[PDB]
Amino acid sequence: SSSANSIKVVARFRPQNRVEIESGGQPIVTFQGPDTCTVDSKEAQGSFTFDRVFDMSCKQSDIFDFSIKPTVDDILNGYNGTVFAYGQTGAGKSYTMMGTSIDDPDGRGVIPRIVEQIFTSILSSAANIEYTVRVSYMEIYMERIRDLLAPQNDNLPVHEEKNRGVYVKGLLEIYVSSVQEVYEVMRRGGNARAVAATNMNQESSRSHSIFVITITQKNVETGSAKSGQLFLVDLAGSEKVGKTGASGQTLEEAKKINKSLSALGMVINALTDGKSSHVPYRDSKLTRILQESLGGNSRTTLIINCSPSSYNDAETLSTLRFGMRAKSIKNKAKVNAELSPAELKQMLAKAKTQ
Ligand SMILES: Nc1ncnc2c1ncn2[C@@H]1O[C@H](COP(=O)(O)OP(=O)(O)O)[C@@H](O)[C@H]1O
Ligand SMILES: [Mg+2]
Repeated sequence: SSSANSIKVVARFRPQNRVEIESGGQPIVTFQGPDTCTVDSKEAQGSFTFDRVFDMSCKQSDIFDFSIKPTVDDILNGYNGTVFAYGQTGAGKSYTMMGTSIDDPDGRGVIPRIVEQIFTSILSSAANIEYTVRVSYMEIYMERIRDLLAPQNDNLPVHEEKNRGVYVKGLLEIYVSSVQEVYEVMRRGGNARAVAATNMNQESSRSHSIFVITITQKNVETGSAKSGQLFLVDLAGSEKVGKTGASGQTLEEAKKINKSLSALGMVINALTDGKSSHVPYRDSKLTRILQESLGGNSRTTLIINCSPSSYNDAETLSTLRFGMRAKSIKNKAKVNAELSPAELKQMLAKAKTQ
């Protein structure tokens, strides 16, 4: 499947919230198939079809079992991937990625469920396959990278080499040998995020959070070893900045519009246009770090979080369309994992009989 490596887009509608409900908000979204929805409102109207659409009744386990679980199998097999949670503030990005509390069984989101599955597979693997797992947790705000596991470092640099790709130099990576150790890592990172949001004059809705899991596996009988990494991204709010509606700071720092949550849109536009191979990954550190996830070597899933309320019809339409544009993007289908071959040949040479 060299072309079936398209970006998966799933839409998730949460129930209306208090402000919508008590402001005269009404449902404007109807569901057709398990992959289609229809909006009918003053500033909406339209029919959209994605790889999957979850209605207001769908629970956390549904999200995971119907569109995320397959991703864990990919990383466990040496493939790289990324899962994005996109949408306006209050749409359900964090709830979907981390959940209300990772300690509330029903309310826990994608990430903790991914970790459980990873350790469950590892533990049931043949003694012949030895695994290693390590995590990183960072936050990007105003184009500055903060290590949520080593908070003092709040301006980490981004580096890049031909023989390695893009990485954050100095980012702490912690080996974890159990579901419990990783869970505490998630709690620590959450704590660090609240600290920044509370004491650093930083808008929590305008920062991106990235959880990185890297799994290495070695077949001790063949001496062959490979790895796969998964980036779990909770993006900043996608609503229009307008520098007029939330008490804007200095008009300069209002470079918010230029930020990654804009660089992401420009990157998506360029890829869907396809007339130029010069995609603007550099417009932001987010898009540089995740450049392979957009048009490169990666199994990518985009979760667009939407409100089903007429109160937020305009933003929900903007989000759906964005999701529609990302849908037509095809990712690079090269470099599998273990030798079998994982395809039909995978030996790009030329001839060289000698
Ligand atoms: N699908 C859902 N079901 C029930 N409550 C939800 C759901 N999705 C989101 N919420 C609630 O949404 C409110 C704000 O959502 P949040 O996930 O913080 O989203 P965002 O990060 O996109 O701002 C929270 O109090 C959250 O628990
Ligand atoms: Mg959030």
